[PDB]
Amino acid sequence: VNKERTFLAVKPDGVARGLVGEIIARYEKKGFVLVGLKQLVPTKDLAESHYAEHKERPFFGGLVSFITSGPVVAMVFEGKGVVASARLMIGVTNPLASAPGSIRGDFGVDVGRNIIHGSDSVESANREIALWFKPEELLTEVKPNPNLYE
Amino acid sequence: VNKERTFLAVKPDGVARGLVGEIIARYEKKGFVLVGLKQLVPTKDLAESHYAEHKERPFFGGLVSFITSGPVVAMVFEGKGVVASARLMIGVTNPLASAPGSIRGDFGVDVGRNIIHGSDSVESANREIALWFKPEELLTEVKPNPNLYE
Amino acid sequence: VNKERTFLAVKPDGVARGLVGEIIARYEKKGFVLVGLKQLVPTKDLAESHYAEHKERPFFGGLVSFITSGPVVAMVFEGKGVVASARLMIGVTNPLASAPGSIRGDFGVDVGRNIIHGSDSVESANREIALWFKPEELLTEVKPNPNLYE
Amino acid sequence: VNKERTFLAVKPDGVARGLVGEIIARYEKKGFVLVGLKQLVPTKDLAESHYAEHKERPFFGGLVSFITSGPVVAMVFEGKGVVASARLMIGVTNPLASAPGSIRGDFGVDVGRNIIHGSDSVESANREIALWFKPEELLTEVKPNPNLYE
Amino acid sequence: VNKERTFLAVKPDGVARGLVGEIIARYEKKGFVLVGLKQLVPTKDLAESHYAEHKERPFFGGLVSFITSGPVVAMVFEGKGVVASARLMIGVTNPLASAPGSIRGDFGVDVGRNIIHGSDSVESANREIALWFKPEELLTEVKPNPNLYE
Amino acid sequence: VNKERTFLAVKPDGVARGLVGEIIARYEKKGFVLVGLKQLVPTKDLAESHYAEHKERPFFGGLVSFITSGPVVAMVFEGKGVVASARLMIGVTNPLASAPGSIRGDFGVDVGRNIIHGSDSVESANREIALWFKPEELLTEVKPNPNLYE
Repeated sequence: VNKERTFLAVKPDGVARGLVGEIIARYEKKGFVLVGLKQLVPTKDLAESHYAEHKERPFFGGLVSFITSGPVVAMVFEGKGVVASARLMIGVTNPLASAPGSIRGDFGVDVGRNIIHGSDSVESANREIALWFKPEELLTEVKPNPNLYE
Repeated sequence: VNKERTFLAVKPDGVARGLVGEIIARYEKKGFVLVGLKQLVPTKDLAESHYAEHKERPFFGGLVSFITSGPVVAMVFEGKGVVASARLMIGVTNPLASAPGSIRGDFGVDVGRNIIHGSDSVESANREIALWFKPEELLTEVKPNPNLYE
Repeated sequence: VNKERTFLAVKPDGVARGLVGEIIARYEKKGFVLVGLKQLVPTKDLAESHYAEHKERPFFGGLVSFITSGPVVAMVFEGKGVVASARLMIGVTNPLASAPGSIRGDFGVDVGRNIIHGSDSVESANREIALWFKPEELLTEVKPNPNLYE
Repeated sequence: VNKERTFLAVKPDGVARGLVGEIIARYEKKGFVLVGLKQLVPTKDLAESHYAEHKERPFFGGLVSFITSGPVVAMVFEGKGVVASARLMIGVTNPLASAPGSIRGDFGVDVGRNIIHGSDSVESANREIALWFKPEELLTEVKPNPNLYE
Repeated sequence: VNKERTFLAVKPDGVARGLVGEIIARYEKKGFVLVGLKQLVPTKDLAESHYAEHKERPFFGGLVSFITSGPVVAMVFEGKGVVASARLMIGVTNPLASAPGSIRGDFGVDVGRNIIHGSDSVESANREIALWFKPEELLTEVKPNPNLYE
Repeated sequence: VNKERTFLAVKPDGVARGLVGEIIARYEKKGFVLVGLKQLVPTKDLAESHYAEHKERPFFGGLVSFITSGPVVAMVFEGKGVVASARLMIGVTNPLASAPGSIRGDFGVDVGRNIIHGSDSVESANREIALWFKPEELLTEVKPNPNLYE
């Protein structure tokens, strides 16, 4: 249960705006454990797979183009209720409606330039992690601060 | 649309408590662009005009007295949905009910000493900006970070 | 009214995670005044009294054991609406459901390791303060920033 | 003596990089009092006057061009030893040689894009303030935190 | 050796300026362990004893008066080289000459209102701790983060 | 010249203490560009190669053991004078002697647990980058903020 994992990606706008360290620090302070981490420029295929769920929609081409427009920092965090907790820390789709204190609430203004991606569910988290990372790239032995869990 | 503007004023208590830089930084981090900025001690007339909407109420005299009691930092910010977004960043009238993460939620305790003023609408924003600033004092050419807007 | 007081305790996990200064700073920035402060390792009796309200429940033994497992930083803050305001700053019982910007929302993950204690009411605040502090240990003459209250 | 004043200007690169609030906060935290403040796009004449001391040098044309390339946030701070203290807070001409903790040490990399200007002496501070601000724009009645001066 | 201790006191100006949490956080982040902590209003006798080394000097009366003018937060920190390390974190006697990054460099302007006290040596640290704290008030069992010491 | 690169590694203690995001943010704020990034648990061979320069010394076995004791966040930053600048931001070998404002000055206490590694020269930076990263893992097209370089 405390072994739950989520996939987060600091999108090109977030990387370009120098928000990588600020975003990672928020998750480390919360107590989640960094299990995978690497910077990369996504290829079209990985992009199309990541957004496959929208492949029938019109905006799908825009999503693929943007995520491949520059480097992305992909990461996997582990902890209890991480998937839902990470979404709460990010905010809502529209940054302008995101509450102050959340990532998008503090730094974003446009839905199209919303800084970060967080899996919306455990199953999507599982698919995305396996999509973005090779098993060799993920920590197998995870140990959080002992003052974090009862 | 991304040319929307709002008027913000760091009231005398906020200036006296050394919260000017902290408040400006929150808006700059969000991505809004500083279009006008100056410190001044409001005269009675500008004050009465700013709060004209309350001129029939009893507390109106108290509002005018306080805002003229010391320096005020007036500023104009530009961005998409800035008017509503800036209000969300400020919090609610009563600082004690404002959520942690918002300006009044983080620093205020009294309705009467609530640190900052934000226009409540585009039309009030337009009236206030034209009230507090001469056109010469506002940037005509505004350019935000290109990683902010799609 | 502006003489209202609340009891806060940074529990063993919070002390062990180096969150004492971060927690105090949040309350000082808000404008509340530190009226009592000391680090101690609670004895079983003080613990049982603090959680007396749960003495009939099963988890009561767990509460007493944990709070006595290490040092605790007890403090008393004074200000208008401090009791409710301090609870809002802390968040909800479950850290995972606490909103970003609140103490538990920013730093906690487990109900059992939720970092801090805040009185839930004026009467409980009164009982706890008198329980944890000798009158000699509390400031009698309190003076907040004059820019805080109208 | 505690009435000493200095002129600071957040140059175009600093304004464009969203460092205005961060810079003001550093001076407010230190205890200096904001006496003048306004955003403006310097004209060529004000620029040439500001850098008149270099009018015989080759790089002088570059200085004038850059400072007039965009908005600048000009400010005047008051306090004991403000002139030398503000320079120490800024760092050295070359940002790369500026120590971590100073403005240029924390945020700059190029001598040509060094973020901020601080008067190098009382006499230059006097000339610059009178150059950049009309007397009407400066606070006459200055009152710092009483816990700042003995 | 890693059991070395120092005495720190947040003086009345520091407490009044809301700098208590900020100061404690700096020491916790560094890795030092809080061993004693309490707020108090020093009596004349404790004051005269604390500054006994200056009892023959003229300014001695001023030191005693100020430290007894309001609450003080006394604390004892433990760690390797804590005594010298804590002084380096504080800065020099004159806040204006203290480097940015240090406590006095970041927040002070006057020698007379220099925010904090740090023992200048192990022997003075020993005398001050035994002067300000009863043994019952100090942690006997100290355990720092295991990732701090080799 | 503005294409200079350095290799930084957040060692196991730094990763375990949740300092990864804090360290990256310091470099991003400075203006350096993240060119490579990944978390890994170094193997003995990579370790021995990284510290090959000390292979004749006694402490060499201790260095290899520690760096392989847990995950490490390796990164490559690009910018003008990055190699020397990054060392200045880190501090000196002994954290206790590192000045407040630097990474080791703010967070470390023991030479053996000094949080981070920074190449000491361009040639060592070149050897380390080629040692720790495959060319495919480094950005070829680097573009910093245009407000950073003249």
